This record gives sequence, C-alpha cells and structure tokens, in this order.
Amino acid sequence: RGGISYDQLAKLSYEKTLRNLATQTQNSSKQDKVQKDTKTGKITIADDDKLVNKLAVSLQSESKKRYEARKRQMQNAKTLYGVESFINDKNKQFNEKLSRES
RNA sequence: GUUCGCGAAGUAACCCUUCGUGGACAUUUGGUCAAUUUGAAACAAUACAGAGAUGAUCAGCAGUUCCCCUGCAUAAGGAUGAACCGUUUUACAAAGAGAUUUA
Ligand SMILES: [Mg+2]
Ligand SMILES: [Mg+2]
Ligand SMILES: [Mg+2]
Ligand SMILES: [Mg+2]
Repeated sequence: RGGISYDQLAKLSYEKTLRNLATQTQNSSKQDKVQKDTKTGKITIADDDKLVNKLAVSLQSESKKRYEARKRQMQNAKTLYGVESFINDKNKQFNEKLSRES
C-alpha cells in the first residue's frame, strides 16, 4: 500500500496520456522539419496547426474535467457530515482533517 | 598707465616740455542657478468613520512590506506607528459498476 512517489506518479501520468493519444489516433483512423537561421541562431520547427490545436484543446479539456471532478467533490463533502459541532466551512474541513489522521 | 630706449620740434646749450616710434610690465571672470500663476513641501478646516489580541476592561514586544514620520541616534516614540484580517482547484494516478457511441 502506501503513497506513490512523484517519479512514479509522473510516469503513470505519462503512460495515461499516451493511451489518450493512442485512442485519439484510433478514433481518427476509424473515421477515414528543422530550419536553423545562421544569423539569428534561432531554430524554427514547422508543424501541423491541427496537432497544435488538438494539444491546446485537450489541455483545456483535462483542466475543466479535473475542475468539475473537484467541484462535485466540494459539493458532496459539504453535505455528507454534520454530526460533530462546527462553526464555518474552514472548521468543518479541519475537523474532517482530524478524522483522516485517525 | 609706468619704465627702458630712439627720432623730431621748441626752450636749451645735451638738461626740460611736446608728440612720433620700438621694447618690457600686466592676459581670459561667471552660471548645474533668469524675476509672481504652468514642473510640483506641507498643515489646517468641512463631511463621513472612529483604537489589537475580548465575554468585558487593561500592558505591551516583535515580525513581513517596492509606506514611513519624529529624533543626534544602532535609544525611544509614532494606536502594540500604520498596512496585515481578503481571494483560495490541475506534479494527480490506480482499481471496480450502469447509460450513450464507434466501425
Ligand atoms: Mg493600546
Ligand atoms: Mg503608547
Ligand atoms: Mg509595529
Ligand atoms: Mg515601536
């Protein structure tokens, strides 16, 4: 049991997004360079604007999905426990935090 | 202007006066700045509030700050000098079920 370290958590997050990129290519397949300017020193990479848009969309979708999966957790945990005496929400979140200690 | 020469005129008798002409002496101040409104002090007054830890009443001492003010100050005081008192979501996974799809 126990917790998962950050180097093991990062690999599992990297393994998970590779399966999201695998099925994204499978759902697409189901439906149907390097230039180095010598004067400036800058390196320009030419890439597809669709794959850059799909990168920007999927990060926003994962940002909203974790935002909504946490918002429902806020609305559920506020309306679970009311037995022990509280005063405000920061007291409830602290007295619940004492319960996970024991 | 002074002084050292030189030349001419007059008085002289080689000295004085006069005006011509070479030298020498002395040689570069001040402003970062213009004299009332438009290149910048600040108080006071009026209005509106009105002193931290509190259940009430009383001492304070710090800290953080791209706020300082008094003071000789590395002392101390400025309400414990003031401001602080809010807003708060992703380093995120692993297991186990029902609806909607796909081709
Ligand atoms: Mg006091
Ligand atoms: Mg006092
Ligand atoms: Mg203080
Ligand atoms: Mg003080």
